[PDB]
Amino acid sequence: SALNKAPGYQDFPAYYSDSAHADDQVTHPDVVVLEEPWNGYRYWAVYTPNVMRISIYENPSIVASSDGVHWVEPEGLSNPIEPQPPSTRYHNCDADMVYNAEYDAMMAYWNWADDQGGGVGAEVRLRISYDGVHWGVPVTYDEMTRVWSKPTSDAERQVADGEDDFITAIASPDRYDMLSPTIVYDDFRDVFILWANNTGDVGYQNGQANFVEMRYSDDGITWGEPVRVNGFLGLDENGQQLAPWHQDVQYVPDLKEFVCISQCFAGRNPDGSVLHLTTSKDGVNWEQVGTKPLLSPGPDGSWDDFQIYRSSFYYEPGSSAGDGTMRVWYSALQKDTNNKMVADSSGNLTIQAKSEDDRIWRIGYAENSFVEMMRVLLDDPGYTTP
Ligand SMILES: [Ca+2]
Ligand SMILES: [Ca+2]
Ligand SMILES: [Mn+2]
Repeated sequence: SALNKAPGYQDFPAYYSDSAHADDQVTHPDVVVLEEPWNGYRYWAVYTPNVMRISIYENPSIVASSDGVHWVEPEGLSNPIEPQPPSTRYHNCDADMVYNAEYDAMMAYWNWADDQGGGVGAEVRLRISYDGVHWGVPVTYDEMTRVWSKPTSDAERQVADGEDDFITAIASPDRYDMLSPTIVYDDFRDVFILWANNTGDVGYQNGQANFVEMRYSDDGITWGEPVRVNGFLGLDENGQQLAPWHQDVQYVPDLKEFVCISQCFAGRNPDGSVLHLTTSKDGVNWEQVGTKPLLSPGPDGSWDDFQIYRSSFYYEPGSSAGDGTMRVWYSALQKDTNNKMVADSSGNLTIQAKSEDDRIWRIGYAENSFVEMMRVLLDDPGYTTP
């Protein structure tokens, strides 16, 4: 296997309570792994609850962990960090979080859409936190200039975290042309980069017309015009072109390159989607690693048997150069679940999926040596990093 899946899945809490849906359904994690604890924890994750049929619960939420497995809500935090929208006309989606070393703060992004045709379109929005508990607009951010001034005291390391206290990073008049924003600070060029998938005003059925665009920003707040990436995905094992759906990017210092796990597909839409790996020296020009999928749906009846969904990763360096560990928090869905018994996070059959649970949404984990993973992807039993 390119990655070894851990049995069961990880317990993320979801705030919603809805009789027609099983509890604690979640998707689209984004994990930050730090060298030293930030507000008590080395691992921080943003994620969204989600269920079939209604998207109103799909609101950025935060947890933290000492091990990347057992997640908790930090004391004093109340999820979600961005409120439930006032009606089903709107929904949130696609959270991604970065640690800003210069400000010692986390920056959590997400996508907000007006789903109504001929509506106002969508935005990528942003909440920042100093303390891990309060997520919003820094008190030293000036909304008139869009400058985040560095705090000069501990008392200036605060935010406003009310319902309206977010920054609009990007706006578009189309609904679905900035899906799954993923952000990295490029410490060579000294610029923030955001990649997103442009599905126009169409979305899930746009299919092979989809393409990834990148944008640049000096601060992570105000962004330039998009340009298309090149070579993002290649051919699968049948020689069929893959299209992007959702993605996560990291710069990996040990490999001297950007690395992306892409949730992608070869047919008309992301049903049955898989993960593929793709790399780049510059963030612009990519090359898929091999033809084989990094991760695929499990066997019929497993919690990940319909599709692999957006996934987040950390390359954990080893004691020698080029010999790290790929740690992957993957979301996925199980098909055909209405009224069916499904697994709990320990892999035991204790959860009754409900009437309107057409599918079940969960977050799990997979891992491998980077070298072993590359050997599988490349069909090269002797691959080692250069
Ligand atoms: Ca990320
Ligand atoms: Ca630098
Ligand atoms: Mn999404």
